[PDB]
Amino acid sequence: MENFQKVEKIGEGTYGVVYKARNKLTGEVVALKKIRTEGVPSTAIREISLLKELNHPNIVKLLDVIHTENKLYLVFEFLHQDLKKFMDASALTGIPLPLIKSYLFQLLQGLAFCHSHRVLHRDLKPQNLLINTEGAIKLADFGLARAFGVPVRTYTHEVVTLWYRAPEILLGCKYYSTAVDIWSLGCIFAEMVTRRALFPGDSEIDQLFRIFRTLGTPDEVVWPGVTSMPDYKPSFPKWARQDFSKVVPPLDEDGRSLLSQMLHYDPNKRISAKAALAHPFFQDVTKPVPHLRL
Ligand SMILES: Nc1nc(Nc2ccccc2)sc1C(=O)c1cccnc1
Repeated sequence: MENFQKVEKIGEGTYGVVYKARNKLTGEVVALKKIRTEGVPSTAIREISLLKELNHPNIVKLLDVIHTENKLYLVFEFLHQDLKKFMDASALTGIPLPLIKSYLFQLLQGLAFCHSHRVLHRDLKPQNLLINTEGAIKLADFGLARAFGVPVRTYTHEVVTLWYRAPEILLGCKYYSTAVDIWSLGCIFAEMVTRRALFPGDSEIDQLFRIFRTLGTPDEVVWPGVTSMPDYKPSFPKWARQDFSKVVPPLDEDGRSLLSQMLHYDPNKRISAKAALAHPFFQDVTKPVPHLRL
């Protein structure tokens, strides 16, 4: 736009493109997300405009929403790096546990806030978590919900990452609960610790079976109602559960205990963000500053 002197492209989310841009008059640097559509509906702005009144230190601030010309531009405060890039940069040495703990704690604070205000993220992944030089981490790109996963991709031809998707979604549940966000965050937590994605599936069934191979194929005992799920098949292979000592070494018992509660199959048994903040794992939490190379 003529209002922004687009600096550079910084991403390709799942609904459009994200640019780093400067407000020619204010001189502010922001992240400008363009969204794709027979004139772009208006039943979205209502829930979008809501996200705008959702301010928390661990949530990327949505500054402006502009529909004009039937295109929809989202203007967010700009952060210099995402967690995916930081994880990659920290691959050889690993993110120090104290920083891993700080980030997890802040993200749970952010989710606790969203959830208490009936807002679900729905698509948490490293690329959607932003960090700054001050040690903060913030939730971004709330998948804007749109329709709980609809359409399905950006707008042209991109391969959506399934690695952080909760089992109930993969089994066809039509109504997501706040529990889906805790699952994704648990997966991210594991990844920061081991430096390898926990469940790197390449298709919906491979994603589901990677989960089953590690946590055991769910049954009515651990997940009441699972065999009645839309996409559940009695023909699913029956895998035995593995121990967390083997899944996220060398994370300590407090860490493993918290992770196990974030990864419970039954959405109803999965720990809430609020309850997770009280877990003994955070007894000694602090706020370290990351070594950010910008
Ligand atoms: N505010 C913000 N800053 C960002 N900064 C940034 C800096 C360096 C590399 C990549 C992103 S991204 C970003 C976003 O609101 C966002 C993120 C992911 C999908 N859609 C929108």
